[PDB]
Amino acid sequence: ATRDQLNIIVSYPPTKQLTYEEQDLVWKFRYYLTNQEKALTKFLKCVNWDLPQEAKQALELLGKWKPMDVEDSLELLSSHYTNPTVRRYAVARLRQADDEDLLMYLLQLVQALKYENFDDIKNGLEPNLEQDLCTFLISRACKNSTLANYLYWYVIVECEDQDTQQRDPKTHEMYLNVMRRFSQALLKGDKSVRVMRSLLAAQQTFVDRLVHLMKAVQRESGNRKKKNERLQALLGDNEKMNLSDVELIPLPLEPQVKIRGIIPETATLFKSALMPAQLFFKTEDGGKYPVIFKHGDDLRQDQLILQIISLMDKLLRKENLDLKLTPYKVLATSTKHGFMQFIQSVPVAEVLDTEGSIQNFFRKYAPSENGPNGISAEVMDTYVKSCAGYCVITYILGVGDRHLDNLLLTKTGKLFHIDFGYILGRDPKPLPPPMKLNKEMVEGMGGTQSEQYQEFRKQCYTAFLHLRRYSNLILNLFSLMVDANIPDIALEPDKTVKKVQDKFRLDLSDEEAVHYMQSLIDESVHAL
Ligand SMILES: [Cl-]
Ligand SMILES: [Cl-]
Ligand SMILES: [Cl-]
Ligand SMILES: [Cl-]
Ligand SMILES: [K+]
Ligand SMILES: [K+]
Ligand SMILES: [K+]
Repeated sequence: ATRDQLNIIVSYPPTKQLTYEEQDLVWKFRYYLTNQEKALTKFLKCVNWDLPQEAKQALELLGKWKPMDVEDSLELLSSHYTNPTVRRYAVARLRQADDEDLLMYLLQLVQALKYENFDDIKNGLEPNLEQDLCTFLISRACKNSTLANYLYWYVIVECEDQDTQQRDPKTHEMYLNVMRRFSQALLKGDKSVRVMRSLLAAQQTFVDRLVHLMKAVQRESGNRKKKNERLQALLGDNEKMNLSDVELIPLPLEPQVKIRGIIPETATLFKSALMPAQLFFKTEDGGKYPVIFKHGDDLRQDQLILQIISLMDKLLRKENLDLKLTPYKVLATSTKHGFMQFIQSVPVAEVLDTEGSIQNFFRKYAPSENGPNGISAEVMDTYVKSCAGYCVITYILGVGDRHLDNLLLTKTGKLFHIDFGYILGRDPKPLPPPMKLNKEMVEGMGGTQSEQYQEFRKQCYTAFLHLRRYSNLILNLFSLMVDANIPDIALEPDKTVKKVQDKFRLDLSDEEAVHYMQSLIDESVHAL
């Protein structure tokens, strides 16, 4: 009875509002819940922090409480929590995460600095619970150069944000101070952390030079061939432009990769409105890392989606489920330019135009006499899995504007999506289908009577059930994004988390969730 009503409350997603009745029920049993880590955030929610005596008692219980997971602590950094001791406790729990996990949350943690104390951040500038979020991140960045790289670029983009600057100067000034504190901590560090500062400086001037080059190509008119030759000439002039021969600097898009420079003679522009450049970076070890450099575009919505897809890919792998996804790197180097990792691939629309069908494509580049449908069993297994993975992930994220030009394919059988300009349920058309599945994908795996389609359906159920188990973490991260300058979030900041929460159907048992996902696929198929 009373015990059952608590377990329902405790198991709520982190963003659901407890009723008055629910809050006072949680309070009454506060002492009966101290060994349930998943109930601590529910308790903290129901505390009148206004009242000193109750706040005292609440902090006592926070001390005696079974410590909460790192994933749940992310909730305490959101805008709904202002008590300093609660926010310092969140940081203390975050300290238990290793750097691989921390890096996967970094984009959101940088947004959460909006919810920190701005005076503390400023006051740390030279003219257990002892660390706020800013001090924590700078401290972790000074020990890991990959963390430092992303901290720098994440904060630098929030600094240049002209909407924030005009519309919320206090928050813009905080991010300047965050960057000033970072620089200060780097200069006070040992030779290791001190050289990191100049590596960051070298990356920044390289991007400025690249930005300047893109503009130079576009100064006068010319056709694409003429513009490529301008691009190539300017890149090869290293005295002038200095982009083809640099001292092994980290690549911002992926700082583990050290770059000697851009290869001048293989750089070209894409045929599109913004004419982003395809650029091959020379690696310290003689290899090539292809990127797209975009100028005149805000990559931050793409950056968020690819960060989330990367996270979901890792969660699934943690569960021994590798769906062959393609979480390509995206890094905004400004609100107006950025990098994307280039993946060798071909749009499905071009597959249909040239080979007539996904199956024909596979039979041309990966045949197998005894393989399924004459296709390499290895390639077919890669295609079924990546279809299942992307069907579930784009459903959960409500990605829209899906067509055969932003569905991409590799000769190894990987299918993946690109261009996430429409998310969280926005779409150019009204009444879009909930499962982003089409007739070309289903024919690609042999149609709906095939063993592959069965496998695809099962991989969809598995993926959905696993990601459901991580709904708290995923909902928490999204709740740190509700004030970000990301267009599809800023449209309805107060409905964003709910939009993602609903997709998990946390109201269904696992048994029921699998039936639902089965009907989602069949109904989408029946409609195709
Ligand atoms: Cl009520
Ligand atoms: Cl009181
Ligand atoms: Cl590590
Ligand atoms: Cl704080
Ligand atoms: K990352
Ligand atoms: K660095
Ligand atoms: K990849």
